[PDB]
Formats: sequence, structure tokens, C-alpha cells
Amino acid sequence: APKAPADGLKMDKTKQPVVYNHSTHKAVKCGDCHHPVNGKEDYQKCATAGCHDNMDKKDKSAKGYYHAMHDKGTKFKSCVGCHLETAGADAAKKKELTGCKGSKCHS
Ligand code: HEM
Ligand code: HEM
Ligand code: HEM
Ligand code: HEM
Repeated sequence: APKAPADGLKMDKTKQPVVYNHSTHKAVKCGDCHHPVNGKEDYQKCATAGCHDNMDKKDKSAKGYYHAMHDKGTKFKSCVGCHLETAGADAAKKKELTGCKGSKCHS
């Protein structure tokens, strides 16, 4: 089976890079993120060609990289989508986990 990589992974396809730590996400199944494609959980980098390789941040297709990290109502919960549920009504946690600046994702 695939193993989780080290913490401190930098996602840097964009000018707003974000650090991702697997160890704070163990309660999420691997395949909620590394989701099935053609019936098999896909562990490739998310922006692999043919995957979320569209770097236009307004795109909402299955190729839109920004969309896959930020939007709600997606087939798999996005970073922000899941964090909004986690924070609930707690405004401090909303800032920490979902804020567009000054959050744990974006400075
Ligand atoms: C569950 C224990 C789990 C595994 C296994 C796993 C593996 C994994 C690998 C091998 C990579 C590196 C991919 C590469 O070749 O560079 C990787 C990277 C990311 N992961 Fe992961 N991962 C597991 C769990 C989770 C969970 C639960 C999430 C979502 C909350 C998640 C997300 C990511 C992200 C984002 C990356 C970086 C990918 C990129 O920038 O393209 N993983 N993981
Ligand atoms: C990398 C860890 C990674 C993330 C993160 C990710 C997210 C993601 C979301 C949030 C969706 C739903 C979007 C919606 O509008 O419903 C989604 C959908 C698909 N993805 Fe993805 N995805 C990651 C990785 C990969 C990889 C490595 C590929 C290409 C092999 C890929 C492709 C797709 C496709 C196709 C979809 C649509 C799937 C379907 O509708 O069943 N993703 N992804
Ligand atoms: C998507 C790639 C994604 C990112 C980026 C992300 C980041 C992130 C940070 C920076 C934290 C704070 C802890 C740390 O520094 O590692 C954090 C915490 C939680 N997350 Fe997350 N997260 C991403 C994706 C997801 C997804 C898809 C879910 C749920 C399905 C999820 C959940 C959580 C939870 C729960 C935490 C802990 C909350 C707390 O208050 O610290 N994340 N994430
Ligand atoms: C708040 C809703 C919010 C906004 C707005 C926002 C913006 C943003 C931009 C402009 C980028 C770069 C897009 C581009 O292609 O130029 C970007 C990138 C990432 N973000 Fe973000 N972001 C907002 C909030 C959050 C939060 C709270 C997280 C983490 C849960 C998060 C995550 C990400 C990720 C991952 C990326 C991609 C990093 C990379 O590969 O460079 N965003 N965001």
C-alpha cells in the first residue's frame, strides 16, 4: 500500500503556495483525497496532466486546480469545503482553517 509522505509538503503550482501535513489529516481516509479515477484510488500529484492541470482559478471543471482546493458541493470535499464543516460556527476556527489570508493555509 502507498505510504503517507513526510509532513511539510509544499503545494506550489501557484504564487500562493500552501504547506500540507498528512499527520493532521489521519482521520480522513486516503481515498477521500487520492480519490478513485477509473475505479482505482489515484495517488499521482493532483495537477498531473489530464488531472487538475487547469491553472485558471475561475475554472470549475474537473481540471480546475483552484476549484479542487477551494469549492463546496464537490464530489470529494475540497480543502476549504471540509474545513468549513470542521470550523462550524466557531469564527476563530473559520479564520484559521478557511480564511483567505492570515489562515493556516495562506499568510
Ligand atoms: C492515507 C494514509 C494517505 C496516503 C497513503 C497518502 C499518500 C500520498 C502520497 C504517496 C503523496 C505524494 C504524491 C507524489 O507523488 O508527490 C501524497 C501527497 C498528497 N496528499 Fe496524501 N496520502 C494519504 C492521505 C491524504 C489525505 C487524507 C489527503 C487530503 C486531506 C491527502 C492529500 C495530499 C496532497 C494534497 C498531497 C500533495 C499532492 C500534490 O501537491 O499534487 N493525502 N499523499
Ligand atoms: C490530489 C490529492 C487531488 C485532489 C485534492 C483532487 C480533488 C478533486 C476534487 C475536490 C474533485 C471533485 C470536483 C467536483 O467539482 O466535483 C475531483 C474530481 C476529479 N479529479 Fe481529482 N483530485 C486529486 C487528484 C486527482 C488525480 C491524480 C487525477 C487524475 C488521475 C484527478 C482527476 C479527477 C477527475 C477526473 C475528477 C472527476 C471524477 C468523477 O467525477 O468521478 N484527481 N478531484
Ligand atoms: C487540501 C490539500 C488541504 C489543505 C491544504 C489542508 C490544510 C490544513 C492545515 C494547514 C491544517 C492545520 C494543521 C496543519 O498545519 O497541518 C489543517 C487541519 C485540518 N484539516 Fe485540512 N487541509 C486540506 C484538506 C482537508 C480535507 C479535505 C479535510 C476533511 C475531509 C480536512 C480536515 C482537517 C481537519 C479536521 C483539520 C484539523 C482542524 C484543527 O482545528 O486543526 N482538511 N488542514
Ligand atoms: C479564501 C476563500 C481563499 C481564497 C480567496 C484563496 C485564494 C487562493 C489563490 C488566489 C491561490 C492561487 C491561485 C492561482 O492559481 O493563482 C490559492 C491557492 C491555494 N489555496 Fe487558497 N484561498 C483561500 C483559502 C484557502 C484555504 C483556507 C486553504 C487551505 C484549507 C487554501 C488552499 C489553497 C491551495 C492548496 C492552493 C494551491 C497552492 C499551490 O499549489 O500553489 N486556500 N488560493
